[PDB]
Amino acid sequence: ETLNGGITDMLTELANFEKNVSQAIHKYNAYRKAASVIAKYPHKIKSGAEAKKLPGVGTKIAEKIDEFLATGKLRKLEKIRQDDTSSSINFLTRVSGIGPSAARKFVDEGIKTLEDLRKNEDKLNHHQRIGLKYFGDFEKRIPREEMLQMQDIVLNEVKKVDSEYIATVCGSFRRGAESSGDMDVLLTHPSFTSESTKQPKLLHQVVEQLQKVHFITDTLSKGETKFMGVCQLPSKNDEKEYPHRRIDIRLIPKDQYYCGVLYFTGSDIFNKNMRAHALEKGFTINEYTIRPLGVTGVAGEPLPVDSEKDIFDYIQWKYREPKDRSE
DNA sequence: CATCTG
DNA sequence: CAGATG
Ligand code: NA
Ligand code: NA
Repeated sequence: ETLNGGITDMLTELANFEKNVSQAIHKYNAYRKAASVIAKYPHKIKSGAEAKKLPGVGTKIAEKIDEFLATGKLRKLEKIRQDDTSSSINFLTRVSGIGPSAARKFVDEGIKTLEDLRKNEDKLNHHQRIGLKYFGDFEKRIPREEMLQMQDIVLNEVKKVDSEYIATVCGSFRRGAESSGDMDVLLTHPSFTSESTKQPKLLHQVVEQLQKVHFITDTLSKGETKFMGVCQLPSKNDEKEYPHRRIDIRLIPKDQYYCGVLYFTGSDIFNKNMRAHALEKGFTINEYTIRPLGVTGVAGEPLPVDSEKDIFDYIQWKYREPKDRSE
């Protein structure tokens, strides 16, 4: 957590560059397990050889460690941090919908900046467009102060279109968290389930409404159960208008709402721990269900959920308020 | 994993 | 359809 700090840190710094600049998924994958292991390691690694002794730790890495422990730097790391080429890739990518794969092709055509982008707006798809349009707006985090106002609005709407809908704004929001990164509502409906053969309107009907009132300003992608777009709070009495923000909407069969809802509320940690224990309790869990675990190795058959309560209970536990689902 | 491009 | 993004 701090005794192998730099090691795992330069490790990760490399892994990144493998995957992002080079297409080097293998190496990327390499740099990664090591950074994980020296990470879980208890000693203050003092040498490459000490290190090498570890699974994951080969020789290439062991060498970089020696050089690093030897000098405050690493050259390869120093060379990469300059390379206008390697830089551009970390940049472009920042753009919504510009992945690495893309980041390359652009840079090669020589699209290196926002300016470059704008100039060639023609070559980017719709997604990358919105993405470039709201680049600032998208980096800013969301205040819970706006978070509430947002949720207020969405919640009123859905109810409006159908009393039978169920929505929830998961995430950090859900945990307290003074600020979010983007919004995600989890949708459901009595009339939506595992077996029930669809109801698409179910998603679109609400989407529609969102725009009717003009909250949702653009669509990133819409499908039959998942929606990805842009939104905005109305600007009061003209002088102060809100930044454009990211939002996601998604359909769930009323039969797996809770698990999703649980799951999606996080944190990741509260998840595994819940998960690990649920294993003891002779259970199994994922984003969708809870299954009575068999002995013969594994077993299934979905247990019933009516609130995040039912699940907790299943595994015999303390029902947590979202606030305390940290870890 | 679900949507999108093409 | 493969491949990419989130
Ligand atoms: Na991106
Ligand atoms: Na292939």
